[PDB]
Amino acid sequence: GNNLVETTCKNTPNYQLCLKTLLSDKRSATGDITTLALIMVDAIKAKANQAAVTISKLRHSNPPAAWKGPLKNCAFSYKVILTASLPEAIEALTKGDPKFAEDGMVGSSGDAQECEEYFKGSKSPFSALNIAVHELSDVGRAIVRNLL
Repeated sequence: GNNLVETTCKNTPNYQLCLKTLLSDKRSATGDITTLALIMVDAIKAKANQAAVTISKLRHSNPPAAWKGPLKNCAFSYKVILTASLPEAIEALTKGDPKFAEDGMVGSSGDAQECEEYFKGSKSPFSALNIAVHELSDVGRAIVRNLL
């Protein structure tokens, strides 16, 4: 009945991405802004999990020499995102000290971009996933700022 999802999303760097992402989770029907923020973190986590297994699969197949280094570095980037950054954000949102969730979002946004950049010609074999993690993370940072 209310338009909190719409207006919260207009207050982010990517309205349509924010809108489609939040609406995909049933908690957005009645959730307050902290809940919308947790939905967004789960969306980043889903994309980050897909990126980590994608990287493992590429390394499992004996990647070409040009990708060995970037893939190992990206594997670390996603280990940090999934083990430290997103868990820190969930904990901060759940405990009511959201300013710490903003920090994890800045981190995952930067790390996803840095991973894409590790490849020559700057484009990686999973650019869509890195871009999604980056974009969803920036939407998440903006949603969190509302709670501050």
